[PDB]
Amino acid sequence: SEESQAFQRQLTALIGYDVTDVSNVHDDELEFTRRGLVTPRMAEVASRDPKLYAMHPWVTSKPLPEYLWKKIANNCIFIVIHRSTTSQTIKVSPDDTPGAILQSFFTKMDFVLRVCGRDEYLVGETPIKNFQWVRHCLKNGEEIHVVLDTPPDPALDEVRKEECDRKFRVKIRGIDIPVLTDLTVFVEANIQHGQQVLCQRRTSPKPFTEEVLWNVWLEFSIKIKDLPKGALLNLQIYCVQLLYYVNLLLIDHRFLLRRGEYVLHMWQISFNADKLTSATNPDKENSMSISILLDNHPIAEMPNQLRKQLEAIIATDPLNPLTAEDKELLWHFRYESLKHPKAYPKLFSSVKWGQQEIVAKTYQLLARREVWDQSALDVGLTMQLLDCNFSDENVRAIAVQKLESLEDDDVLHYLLQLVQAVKFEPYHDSALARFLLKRGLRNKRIGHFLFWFLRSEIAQSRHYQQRFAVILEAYLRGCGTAMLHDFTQQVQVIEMLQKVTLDIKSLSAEKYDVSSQVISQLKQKLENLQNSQLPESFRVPYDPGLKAGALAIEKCKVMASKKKPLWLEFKCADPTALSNETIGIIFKHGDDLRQDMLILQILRIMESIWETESLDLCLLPYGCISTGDKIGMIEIVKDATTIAKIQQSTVGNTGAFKDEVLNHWLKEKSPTEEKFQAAVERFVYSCAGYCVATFVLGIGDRHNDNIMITETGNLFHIDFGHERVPFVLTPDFLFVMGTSGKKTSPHFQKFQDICVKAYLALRHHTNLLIILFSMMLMTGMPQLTSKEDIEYIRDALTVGKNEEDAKKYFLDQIEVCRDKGWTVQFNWFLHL
Ligand SMILES: C[C@@H](NC(=O)c1c(N)nn2cccnc12)c1cc2cccc(C#Cc3cnn(C)c3)c2c(=O)n1-c1ccccc1
Repeated sequence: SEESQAFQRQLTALIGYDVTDVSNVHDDELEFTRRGLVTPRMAEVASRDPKLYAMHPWVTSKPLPEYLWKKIANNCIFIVIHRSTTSQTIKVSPDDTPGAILQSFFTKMDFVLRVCGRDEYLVGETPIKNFQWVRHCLKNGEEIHVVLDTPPDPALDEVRKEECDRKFRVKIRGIDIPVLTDLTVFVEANIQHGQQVLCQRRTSPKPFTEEVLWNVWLEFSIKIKDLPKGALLNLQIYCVQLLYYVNLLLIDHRFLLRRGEYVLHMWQISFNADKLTSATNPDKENSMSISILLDNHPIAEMPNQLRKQLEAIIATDPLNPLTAEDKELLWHFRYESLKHPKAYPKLFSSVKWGQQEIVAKTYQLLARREVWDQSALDVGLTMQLLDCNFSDENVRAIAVQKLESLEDDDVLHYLLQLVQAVKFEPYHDSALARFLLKRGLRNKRIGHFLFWFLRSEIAQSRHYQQRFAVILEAYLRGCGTAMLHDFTQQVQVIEMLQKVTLDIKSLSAEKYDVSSQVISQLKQKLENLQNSQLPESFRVPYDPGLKAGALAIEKCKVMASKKKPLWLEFKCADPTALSNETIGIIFKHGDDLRQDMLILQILRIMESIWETESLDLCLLPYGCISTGDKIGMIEIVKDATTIAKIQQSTVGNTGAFKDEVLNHWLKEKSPTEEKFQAAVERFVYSCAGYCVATFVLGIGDRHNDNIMITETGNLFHIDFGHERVPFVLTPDFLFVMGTSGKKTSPHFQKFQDICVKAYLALRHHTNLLIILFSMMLMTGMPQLTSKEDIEYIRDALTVGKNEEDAKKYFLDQIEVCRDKGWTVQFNWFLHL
């Protein structure tokens, strides 16, 4: 049908890539995946409740933390209901449900309760203590305001109708680069499984000309019958240095042995998740290529010391290497290992995947999954089984099975790095992709962030754009017409605003200070865009509950920075919004904001870890979406400046520094002395939290220009673009603490206490943090050495040490900060 053709046009515009484009492929795996994803999409579409789906209540099953219980000593909670511009307060027990509040509301004086100024609803049979909006109002000491609205028409989510024993041999023909010190170049063929090179052959070294020819059969030691599914033929081009790489799945999505002629366009090197992609470089014009031929196809006692050695192995951290003896022990006593869910990553990383019968034994082992299936959900282990070291279908399938039991709250907590983990899938259609599709189609918020996460990569990396676009298209074909409309207008808005950001950046030279003519130009462009081209309103991508409307063109500016970010402020389209404050958005080009996304998501995961132990470090992981190559959006935190400007105002701008300035700023920006006390408390907590987080992630040695503070004392690092010091604990922070280099005021003692507590809390989830850090590096960083870079978070988390030594370690970090002072801060200016 032609309507379906226009609809595919629409989907392509939304995705930023055409999934029907068969130009850059050597098989039909992407199409097979588009076709296979139809079943789960339609299943979840038929299974989801229209009412709850449309109202998407953001709830949780976690208990209410201790610090938020300290805010409801009355066992009562006030809710301010607005029938129609007439507000009345109702007392509610934390256990009262939305329906209960209705049956009592009409007994104090069908419908639905919505959050004022937001597309959020308090619906469904959940104790209203478990509504995220209520927990937020409690955390920030705010009243819970609600509009009595009608249930959003469930019909608005309408969904359109869907419509043998032979050694493996590979002939290397040659390499061709259309245009390119010749030196020497050779080709290396690696049969790999999960980054584990099962075998390896090479060619002879030849001078590198724009065309090099071998026509040589490379025979590998592996028999064809031994090739495991998901095995990659990894072709690399060296010259000591690795110049090019590319990959081909030896077994396809049909269990068929790959066979025939292949001319693969390769990726150039500027370890790394990009080195695993099966996609070929779509730039057939400039990129190197290689020609290959495949002609080969149907798919009871245990001593004490040994059990102790085995448990020692099992107990070590995820980054602890496994000796050959360790692997042989794990494998010989594999049925004992199966009783310990934590031994699973190490047990399966001890499988000889290059042997067919060993893999069959491993599968028979996976059949004994009683202990694994009846074990509590350990996210660290699931992540470990989903990373780069596991290419087997069933191994990863068990991790996805464990993920299945997660609630939408935790799925949002881990969605970014699950999407990223999709990069470790050998095949486009995988249990992980299907699970992300399911959980996005089941919940509108998860689907919103899934759209934006998939699109951040689709429009930025050719390595995985095709796969992510297949998945995003599968999702869009089931999210519903309302969400398609929202996504369309969101994309249009962000594209206009990125146009403006780049066009303004062009108008300025290296000299930072922007001209007056450029202020005129920005005002002109914004007013021109506001009249007609800019839609009436749009959902804030990083906060899907907010609808932004008209531009406050008088408040829009551009920073006098090397990069020219745009500071835009919108009005809230929701007339029932309880305030008049503007929605702040920073549109920035020049930084890779995928790294910012990842660091922020790890920060949120750490906050949840701390909540599990009744701690609240008041971190502020502002919204942040990467929309394209070194371009994205950032949430504008209200009433926040930078420590740098707080120094510049009073101490001058010649690298000078004074210590009392922070406290004077907090007291002059504090209306009441009591609110200043509250601001100092918030400062201590947030500073401890950010010190701990920034040391754990190895990003603590920042410049005070990249550290901000709110007028209400809340501190927070920003711009994670990319003599040292473990973290930023400068003397101006200490003078707010109440210490003069040597003293130890009650607030500094509280700060040290909170630091040690949070640090040990993180050490409790050591494994999960290690795996998340490893995945973040592998999927979001430029280039990382597996040995050096990753193994920072082991020492940072002081692996293997008892809690006493870890406390002493973090306290000595604090003492290093105390000892150095402004050394690094001043050195930043010095090295101009
Ligand atoms: C500090 C910096 N970023 C934030 O403030 C911020 C926030 N509010 N949330 N958030 C969340 C994550 C990361 N960053 C943030 C910031 C960005 C910026 C982005 C675009 C345009 C402009 C501007 C301007 C301007 C024009 N004429 N004149 C006099 C000033 C700016 C700007 O001025 N500053 C800034 C610098 C020092 C002191 C105070 C403000």
